[PDB]
Amino acid sequence: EAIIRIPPYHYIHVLDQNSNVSRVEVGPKTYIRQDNERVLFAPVRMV
Amino acid sequence: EAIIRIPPYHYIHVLDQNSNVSRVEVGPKTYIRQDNERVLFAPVRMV
Repeated sequence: EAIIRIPPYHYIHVLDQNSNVSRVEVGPKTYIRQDNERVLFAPVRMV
Repeated sequence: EAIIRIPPYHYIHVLDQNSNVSRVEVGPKTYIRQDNERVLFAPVRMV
């Protein structure tokens, strides 16, 4: 799904394959993905 | 599709069914739709 969808103190790495500048998107928000913010992993808690 | 996708001098009516404030989204842009900007019609040219 083009919509990435984050719990509150969660964050995911977006693979900007225009630059592969993988950057943490500190949540939470309804971040929207073009294929320039490609998500890598899951909403796993990361205690 | 959640992504609405507009040619240059085109525009579509987004049905904000939180308010049904149908407003013209004068293009062009990769406008993204929550179900608060519900698209109504097609990318037909509208001469």
